[PDB]
Amino acid sequence: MASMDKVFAGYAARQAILESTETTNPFAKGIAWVEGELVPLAEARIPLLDQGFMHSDLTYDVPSVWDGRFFRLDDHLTRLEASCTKLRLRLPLPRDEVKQILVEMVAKSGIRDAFVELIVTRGLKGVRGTRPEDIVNNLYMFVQPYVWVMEPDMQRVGGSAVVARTVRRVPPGAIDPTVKNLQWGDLVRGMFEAADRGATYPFLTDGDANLTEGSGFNIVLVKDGVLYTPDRGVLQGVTRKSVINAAEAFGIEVRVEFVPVELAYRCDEIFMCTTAGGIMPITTLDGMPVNGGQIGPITKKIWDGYWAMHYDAAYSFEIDYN
Amino acid sequence: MASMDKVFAGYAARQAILESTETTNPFAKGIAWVEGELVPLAEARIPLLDQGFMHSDLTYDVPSVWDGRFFRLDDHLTRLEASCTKLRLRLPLPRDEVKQILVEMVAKSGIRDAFVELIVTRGLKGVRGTRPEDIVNNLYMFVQPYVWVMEPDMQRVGGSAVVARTVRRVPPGAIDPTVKNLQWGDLVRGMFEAADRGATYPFLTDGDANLTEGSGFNIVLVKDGVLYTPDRGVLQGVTRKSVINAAEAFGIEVRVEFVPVELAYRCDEIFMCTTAGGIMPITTLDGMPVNGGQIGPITKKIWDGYWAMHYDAAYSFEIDYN
Ligand SMILES: Cc1ncc(COP(=O)(O)O)c(C=O)c1O
Ligand SMILES: Cc1ncc(COP(=O)(O)O)c(C=O)c1O
Repeated sequence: MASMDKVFAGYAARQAILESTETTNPFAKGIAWVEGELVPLAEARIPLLDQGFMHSDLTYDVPSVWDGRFFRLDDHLTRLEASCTKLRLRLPLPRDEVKQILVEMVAKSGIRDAFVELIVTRGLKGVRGTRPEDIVNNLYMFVQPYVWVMEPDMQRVGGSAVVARTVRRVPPGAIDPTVKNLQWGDLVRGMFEAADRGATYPFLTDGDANLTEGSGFNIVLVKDGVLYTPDRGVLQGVTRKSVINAAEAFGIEVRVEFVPVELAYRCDEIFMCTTAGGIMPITTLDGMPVNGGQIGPITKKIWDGYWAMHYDAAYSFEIDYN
Repeated sequence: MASMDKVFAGYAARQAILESTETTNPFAKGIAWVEGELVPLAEARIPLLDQGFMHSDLTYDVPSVWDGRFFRLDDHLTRLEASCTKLRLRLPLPRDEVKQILVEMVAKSGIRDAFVELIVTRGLKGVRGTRPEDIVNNLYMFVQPYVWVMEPDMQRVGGSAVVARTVRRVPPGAIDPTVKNLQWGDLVRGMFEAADRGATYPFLTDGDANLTEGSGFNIVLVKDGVLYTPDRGVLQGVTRKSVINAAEAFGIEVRVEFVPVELAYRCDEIFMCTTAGGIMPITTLDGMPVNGGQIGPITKKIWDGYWAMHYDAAYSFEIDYN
């Protein structure tokens, strides 16, 4: 309320000052690490033959900086190592070293509110016809201005979603959704359907009449004081994990379990959650209002708890910009 | 077969001559087209912010050159265009132009036995939060020495497969498999499974007890004089099409339909088919001989028919290397 005004006014203020440095500082529009080299993001180039491109044989993770403060970086670094493990990849540098390069990269950019991406690929030699010991994994890392999956102004009113019906989410026994990946075939078909049906956001089923996740976000339904989020079929979001921390402190029950589609049509409130946007209310579903079409009271306490946590020492730390 | 001798000895002869040119000709190991430029393949670099990298937002296709003759290039071009249409991409150049460039690229490398790849991506601006008319699709093309999914000498004995049980193929209502794509998370999982179980080649199910395809190839079963190949849930291969043309010429019935997993344990012969290898016999399945472990008579007739077609003007044209 006054909390949204404080978050978005501070952002816009910080953005004006970062825009001013675009003249003097060539990393102010983003910075990339490639084969040990720092370059502007618009000029970064990867080998054609990298298997991240050739066969999307990669995982990634995406921490964030708000107001000069890394949010939950170590959760994102732990998830990345665990993602690596499951695809028989290994992070090419020590994690302590990766964390320091990240802090360096944020600081030379001068970006106070940032999207940060780490990519670990199979490398220049592919799986099909190579002995596993000859395989050298490659790292890429980049910082860019914070990205909004829902713009701050649509967050005040709420977006429109559809439950997708031309597409369903890739099932875990084909590709494990707990391994962050860029195989977005289903998600792109869903974004197109959403647009075709006069909406923005797709909600994908598992094909078995339950909900999973959308094109870059988790889903959370609210119903008689209780939050419900799918357990299975979905990426275990660090924004979803924050939702859960905030709820446990406000004494609100969170249920991570199978969530049937039908529950989305008789819930009190709906919101989406991601690092690239935060807490993102849905007020219209399949062309119809969500329980009056207003942004719900619990959605709003979750919203405020989440941004408060960006200033809490347990979840964040201050970067030194020189 | 003197036919296998013919083909693999002609290959080896032309290879020895291509390898000689490697110190005079910097395109002899591969050539790539990037933003209008021709460059050695090992030096080809693509923008990191390409959505082909960022979210595998792409289709591709892979025609062949054998003994200086393009093999069914017009079929692969018509399929690339069908593929682009279904993803709402557009081939960034006319197809007549793309054809001349490819021919120039093969003639400059001096490669007679070539793997040729075309990749159409979404471009530098992602689908999410960009107006459709501002999206500018990118092309990458490259030529390299012929790739063998199964080596010549293993084609003389046959290879080992497993019906996969840790992974199943991405279903068509998540990603359309008629759309050639590089989202190989399921296929890579399969290559690991197969290897962990002392085999080379994975056969993926649909999760509904039918066969689909494997990590870079279609599957074809022979049973009492009849070929059986899956219709649904697979790429519609140009090799498979050739197999089919050769079967009808020889009076052999081909059934393109649902093929149950059971049929693979009670058939007379098995073979895989792809542009990168040709006709590839399987003689051990789940660690047991297939119908006695010998390469079978219809596999052999199909093998020869397929390489005959490379010198037939209905299916191929001679390049001028100049
Ligand atoms: C498919 C998908 N699901 C869920 C999420 C939520 O992830 P997190 O809360 O860790 O940012 C993302 C992140 O962008 C995503 O891409
Ligand atoms: C998954 C998959 N199926 C089938 C094929 C066979 O395609 P084609 O016969 O046109 O090469 C390929 C080609 O590499 C493939 O990747």
